[PDB]
Amino acid sequence: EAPAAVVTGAAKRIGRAIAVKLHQTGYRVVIHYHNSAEAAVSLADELNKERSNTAVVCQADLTNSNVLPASCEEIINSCFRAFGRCDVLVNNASAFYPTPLVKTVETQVAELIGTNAIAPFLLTMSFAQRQSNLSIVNLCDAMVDQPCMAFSLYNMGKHALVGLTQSAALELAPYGIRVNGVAPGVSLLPVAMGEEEKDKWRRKVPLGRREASAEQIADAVIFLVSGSAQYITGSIIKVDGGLSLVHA
Amino acid sequence: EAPAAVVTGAAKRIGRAIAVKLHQTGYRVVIHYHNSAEAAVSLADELNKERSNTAVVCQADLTNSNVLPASCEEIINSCFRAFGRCDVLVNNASAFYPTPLVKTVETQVAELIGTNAIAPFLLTMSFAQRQSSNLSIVNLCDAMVDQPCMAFSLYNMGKHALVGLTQSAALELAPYGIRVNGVAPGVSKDKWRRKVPLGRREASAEQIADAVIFLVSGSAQYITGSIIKVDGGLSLVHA
Amino acid sequence: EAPAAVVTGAAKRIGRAIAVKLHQTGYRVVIHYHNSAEAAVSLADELNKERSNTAVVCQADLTNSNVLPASCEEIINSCFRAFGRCDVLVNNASAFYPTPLVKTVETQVAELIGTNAIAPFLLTMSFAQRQSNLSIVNLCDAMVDQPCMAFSLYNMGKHALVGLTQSAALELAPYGIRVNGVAPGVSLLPVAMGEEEKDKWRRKVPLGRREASAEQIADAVIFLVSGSAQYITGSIIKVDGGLSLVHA
Amino acid sequence: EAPAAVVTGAAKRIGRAIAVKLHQTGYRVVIHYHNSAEAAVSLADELNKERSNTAVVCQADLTNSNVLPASCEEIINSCFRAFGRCDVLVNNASAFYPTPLVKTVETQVAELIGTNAIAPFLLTMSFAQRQSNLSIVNLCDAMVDQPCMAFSLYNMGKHALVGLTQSAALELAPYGIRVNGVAPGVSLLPVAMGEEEKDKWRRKVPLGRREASAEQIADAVIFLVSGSAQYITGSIIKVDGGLSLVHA
Ligand SMILES: NC(=O)c1ccc[n+]([C@@H]2O[C@H](COP(=O)([O-])OP(=O)(O)OC[C@H]3O[C@@H](n4cnc5c(N)ncnc54)[C@H](OP(=O)(O)O)[C@@H]3O)[C@@H](O)[C@H]2O)c1
Ligand SMILES: NC(=O)c1ccc[n+]([C@@H]2O[C@H](COP(=O)([O-])OP(=O)(O)OC[C@H]3O[C@@H](n4cnc5c(N)ncnc54)[C@H](OP(=O)(O)O)[C@@H]3O)[C@@H](O)[C@H]2O)c1
Ligand SMILES: NC(=O)c1ccc[n+]([C@@H]2O[C@H](COP(=O)([O-])OP(=O)(O)OC[C@H]3O[C@@H](n4cnc5c(N)ncnc54)[C@H](OP(=O)(O)O)[C@@H]3O)[C@@H](O)[C@H]2O)c1
Ligand SMILES: NC(=O)c1ccc[n+]([C@@H]2O[C@H](COP(=O)([O-])OP(=O)(O)OC[C@H]3O[C@@H](n4cnc5c(N)ncnc54)[C@H](OP(=O)(O)O)[C@@H]3O)[C@@H](O)[C@H]2O)c1
Ligand SMILES: NC1=N[C@@H](c2ccc([N+](=O)[O-])cc2)N(c2ccc(Cl)c(Cl)c2)C(N)=N1
Repeated sequence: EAPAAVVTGAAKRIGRAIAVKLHQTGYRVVIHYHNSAEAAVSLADELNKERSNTAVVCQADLTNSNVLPASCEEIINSCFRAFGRCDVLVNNASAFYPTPLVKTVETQVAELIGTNAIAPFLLTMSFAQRQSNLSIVNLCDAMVDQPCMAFSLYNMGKHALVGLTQSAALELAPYGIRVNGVAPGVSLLPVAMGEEEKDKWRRKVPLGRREASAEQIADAVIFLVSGSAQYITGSIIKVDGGLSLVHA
Repeated sequence: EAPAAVVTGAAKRIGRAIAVKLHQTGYRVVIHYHNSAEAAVSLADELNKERSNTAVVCQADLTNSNVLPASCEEIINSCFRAFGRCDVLVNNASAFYPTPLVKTVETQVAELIGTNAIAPFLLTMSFAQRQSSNLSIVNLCDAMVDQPCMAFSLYNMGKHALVGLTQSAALELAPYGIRVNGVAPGVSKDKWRRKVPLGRREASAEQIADAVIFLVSGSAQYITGSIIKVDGGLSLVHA
Repeated sequence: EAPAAVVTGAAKRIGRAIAVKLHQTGYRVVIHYHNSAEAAVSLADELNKERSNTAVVCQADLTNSNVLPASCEEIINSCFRAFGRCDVLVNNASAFYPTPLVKTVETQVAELIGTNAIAPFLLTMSFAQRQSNLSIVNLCDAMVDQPCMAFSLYNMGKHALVGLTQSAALELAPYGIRVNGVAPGVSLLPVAMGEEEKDKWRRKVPLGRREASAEQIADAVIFLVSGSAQYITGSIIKVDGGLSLVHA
Repeated sequence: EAPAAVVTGAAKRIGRAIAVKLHQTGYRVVIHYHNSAEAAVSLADELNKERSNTAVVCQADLTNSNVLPASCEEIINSCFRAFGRCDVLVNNASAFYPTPLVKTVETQVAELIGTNAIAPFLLTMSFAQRQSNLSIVNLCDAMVDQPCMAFSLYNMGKHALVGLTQSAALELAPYGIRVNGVAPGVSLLPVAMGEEEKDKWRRKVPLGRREASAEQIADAVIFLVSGSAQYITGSIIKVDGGLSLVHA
């Protein structure tokens, strides 16, 4: 059989491009989504028209809560119920917004630490418990050590995720499960953000003065789950066009 | 008058050494304690014999809950009530235990992420909100963050998150004159002692406290976003 | 129309596996060597048997000295003379031996800092001066923050190479030249090392209790030079089986 | 009697503030200088005025060459000749100038890698070979991972100095010698810089929008050599007012 992958937050943007590229590489995919129900089903539609019975969707809120363990368990079970196996997990889903030090605070903690770190941890536990080229890829952030002003909790979540990547690589290595991260710099800039602000960011990037395409991010995920990365674990590949090297 | 410090988890071990040493330097201190009332009060007793009314205790569970925010605001308020000011926050309290990937898990999260990272973040917000002054926060980090103990995932995540906080907070609070730094102990088992380059022994708590003292001093007035390792070289030793 | 690559120290072990895998991907190769003439020629003969006129050898000492600049310029020149172009430089050649703080020391400096850091810098200058998927890959070391006892100069050269990787990424990005590193852990243990000591090192590797093959290192090099790594620069991929995550 | 320290490049700016504060703290000091003969001699005068026989000068070029080991050996020898002991080495001397990838190149290598890295290594070997609270402090660079463009060789020298810090910390620990670093951001801007340009660097510094005074860098050095730092070795304290945290 074809291997199977779970991609969290795969309805739009980078997670979609990852799901598509794994699909094109011959994976069956679980497309997880939270709110983007239309975009999820439609993507699964396109993929199933390319090969029947090779994409399903799965809805879950990945905010931290006393039911988060069961939703993460459920995401993983969805892959085994659809495909009989689960080879790859890509932790892509992520909340992003300011939490100035100077939504209630408990809800921000719940969404920014929950989605960025606790859900990846619970998903990793269930993926491991339900188990060959097994691997987990976490989408980290190339700018973790030069953070955006007023994004403390997002930054805390992404650092926690680097910690999980290292801890899990070490603890799951004996079972043959590799864990690695991909750390984008600036990739798809929200059309939400304006055009002048968009160009401000583009100008900062050494390699081409442009943001990464979603495809460029997905290419590095594909390498890490590939047979070419069989000895790579605990590694985080930056895909940032040199942005993390530029001083203030 | 004299500056004032909050130290979390101050009843015992490293938090105690920090509270004593800040007190010897002339700080008034809040000794925060969860379960250790007797030890906290005994220490406040000792400090107030040295100088009257320079040490109060403050009870709070720093588990993450819907009440954590209120608990953290109260720790900071304790200091302003007792002393009229709060110059230093030392985020020392911390839960430590394994969480194998292969207590409910959500209880482990509330303690290992709540105590180690979320309470520091909420205390930092309260400290800053409530503000020749010398304001600083010092976070107790871990020198072994990049070579973690097997099966210590959540703890390791919490300490990494604390490093992120240290950096984000240093950047955001710098305009307010508040410095934010970290101290990362190693071992502070003869297996362990023997691995340590510098003299085959664990640090004393007092050696941890010495680095804290430096970071709060006027000798460290340009330092922020820095994490001083106090590990006797342990993190440099390969497998 | 085939691109061309220089691999330094290409006659044996990891540099040989890199040259072979670049060749297999369609590159013409300069096989640089120092002392290993027979192994170098024999590799070029094999590659040229596969595809005529696709491999040449180039002899040079990469120790630091007043002639090192001209040697490095000639290595690069040899690629343009043989193939009309030079698209990839792999800085793989490296001396390694102890230098206790407690050969003259200046020869040890010349060899450990020259081969490991200064020759890379001079090659990178020549490569960029003589200039499309252009990229340089430096072979770094995953254990650079937990160094071997009494290897100060080696460790200094490898840290200097990290700095070069970062500096040259930033400065060559505007010319579209990407610069990245591959940091092995333990790979291809010396055939001469007694099996009981090899075992000590293998035992420490979480992923599989085995050293990497040379080909596993080469796989990461192939990724970085490929069209899939087009937005990656200033990155260093560790290929170490999780060894740098293991505490003492 | 009083402990003794060597400070390299101590005639002016940061190394002077370090020699002063060491002396204020009770040390006898060797003020190493290269060209700054007037300033060196003047400083030792001020110090000896305050406590007789507590300061000597020692001239040396710290460029890499086949005589660099003898000069480093002599700097340390001068301390033993003047004071009978040598407790502290501060590696502060350093060249800094552009070396664009696109003075011969071999002279740049000798000065930028020699002063920043090789001389510290050789000084370290001499210090250790010649041997209460023994310690070495290397002056590193907070910006080493976000380098100034066109400063490759300087950046390579500073990264090498970090490696030396760690390698020597590990190797010299069993002899009771601690090795640590202090990494300034921007400190004491030169008067040879435009109002415009000084304000450019100043505006970036989060903590007070101002460079460090030399005194602020010396303060950290004092701490690492003090008995309050007896368990600290292998550590590098950034003294940069937050500058390394600021993104592009
Ligand atoms: N984009 C960049 O330039 C960049 C830079 C650095 C790092 N990254 C990392 O790369 C990854 C993908 O980036 P992106 O820009 O594609 O991210 P994105 O568009 O912000 O969001 C990814 C998905 O996360 C899901 N999500 C958000 N909150 C959730 C919750 N409470 N429960 C469940 N799912 C939730 C959303 O799914 P629904 O739409 O179904 O609600 C969303 O589609 C992220 O991990 C990000 O932090 C990206
Ligand atoms: N000791 C080491 O070798 C070492 C190594 C690496 C890092 N560190 C870091 O150094 C710091 C101090 O270490 P230590 O060994 O002194 O730590 P510790 O003895 O385990 O604990 C510090 C204090 O934290 C408090 N604490 C724990 N859970 C709490 C909760 N849910 N609510 C409120 N308070 C809670 C406890 O207070 P009560 O007793 O009042 O209940 C405890 O006495 C920690 O941040 C730690 O991770 C230490
Ligand atoms: N193998 C590992 O586990 C490992 C671990 C960490 C890092 N690395 C890095 O990976 C790269 C490849 O490693 P390896 O184990 O294959 O290395 P290797 O066997 O030690 O040697 C690489 C080649 O370097 C060339 N070389 C050495 N000194 C030279 C000089 N003065 N001038 C010119 N060339 C010289 C030699 O060419 P000739 O044979 O023709 O004389 C040698 O065969 C190196 O940069 C190494 O530091 C390897
Ligand atoms: N200032 C900053 O903002 C900053 C930022 C990052 C790092 N640093 C580091 O902190 C340390 C001191 O900084 P600084 O700005 O005071 O540096 P500085 O003014 O540039 O120079 C320090 C001294 O090193 C000596 N030196 C230069 N070339 C030499 C050679 N060939 N032989 C012997 N000595 C030589 C010079 O001595 P003579 O004058 O006697 O010739 C010079 O006074 C340096 O290691 C520097 O890299 C400083
Ligand atoms: N340049 C370089 N060379 C190799 C190396 C050292 C010794 C031998 N040997 O004796 O055959 C081979 C490679 N090397 C290395 C060092 C230790 C080990 Cl265990 C291995 Cl596999 C390679 C390294 N890091 N750099």
